[PDB]
Amino acid sequence: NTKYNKEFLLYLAGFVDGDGSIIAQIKPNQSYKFKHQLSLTFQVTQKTQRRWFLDKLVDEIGVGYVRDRGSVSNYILSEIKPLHNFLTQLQPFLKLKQKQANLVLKIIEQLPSAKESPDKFLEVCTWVDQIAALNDSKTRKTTSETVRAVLD
Amino acid sequence: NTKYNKEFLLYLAGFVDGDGSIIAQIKPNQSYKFKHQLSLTFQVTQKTQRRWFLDKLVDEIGVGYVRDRGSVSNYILSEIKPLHNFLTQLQPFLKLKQKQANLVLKIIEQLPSAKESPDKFLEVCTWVDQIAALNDSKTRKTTSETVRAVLD
DNA sequence: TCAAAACGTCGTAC
DNA sequence: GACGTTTTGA
DNA sequence: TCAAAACGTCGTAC
DNA sequence: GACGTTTTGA
Ligand SMILES: [Mn+2]
Ligand SMILES: [Mn+2]
Ligand SMILES: [Mn+2]
Repeated sequence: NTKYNKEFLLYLAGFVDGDGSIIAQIKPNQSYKFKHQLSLTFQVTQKTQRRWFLDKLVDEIGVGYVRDRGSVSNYILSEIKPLHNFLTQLQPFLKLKQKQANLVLKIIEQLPSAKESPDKFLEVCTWVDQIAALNDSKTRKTTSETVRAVLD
Repeated sequence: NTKYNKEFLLYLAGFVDGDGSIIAQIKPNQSYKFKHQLSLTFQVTQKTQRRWFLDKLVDEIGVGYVRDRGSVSNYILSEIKPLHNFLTQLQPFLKLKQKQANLVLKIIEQLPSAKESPDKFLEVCTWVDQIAALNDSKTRKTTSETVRAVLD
């Protein structure tokens, strides 16, 4: 687990509160025991003409990748272990998205428990709802209620 | 002059690179000698439900103000002297808007001597052209070229 | 005549 | 910015 | 059955 | 985000 520079984490936290995103999703998927995937994503979005900035995130964080689609690019970090290491060191300096980062950390630690029992899986989905409530959520479709209707 | 904490500047520089703006305008106004106002503005925009974040900025920067218009709020720093002091300390930590920051610092330093000759005024106006170029400019009307047309 | 505020608009880059 | 659906590669 | 990637959509908050 | 137009008041 790499330890990040403090001056870098301070800058990055500011940028993240601005144009970053801490996302938790419940993704419908038949090939899972509970018919859903718990997905977490750290994301920093930026215009493609400035993807050089996002490339430097890949170099400094040491993990993750950049995806271009249209006129816009995104730094993506999804791997649960590095994501937990990174958000642990970024969380103290976040102001607008601190709670989300903490809920994500909380979710990742309780991930193996989430597969064991349907009750635990539902409660973790409840935390995903809390992250969604704190973000500027507009197009959310799958909630813990959706999961509760499936776990029967 | 007010000295700013380094860690405060590092975070803020990040958030500025994300949701902030360094704006330089040539405002057409007949009351001025050269029929144009040189206007500099440091801006930080945010959804009005997160207004407190910007209200916090005023207390920390110690100058400037917050204005609401609908679902969007802005922190504005227009006062030339506190702006120069602020930007001087913030500039080292900027990555996306560092060039435009430093250009603003040069305009401010040349403002008084730019009121003396119409040629130096035009030279300064070109510095604001460089700023609008570095920005994601989409609705710009008054450039140095239009200033040149009026000075004849 | 000027610094600064006030008020307003629009198209993406989030 | 913050989601959505679908596929890959174990 | 999973983690992760790939691919795709949409409404503002910049 | 990044501009625009108009007004205030020494
Ligand atoms: Mn933002
Ligand atoms: Mn931005
Ligand atoms: Mn933004």
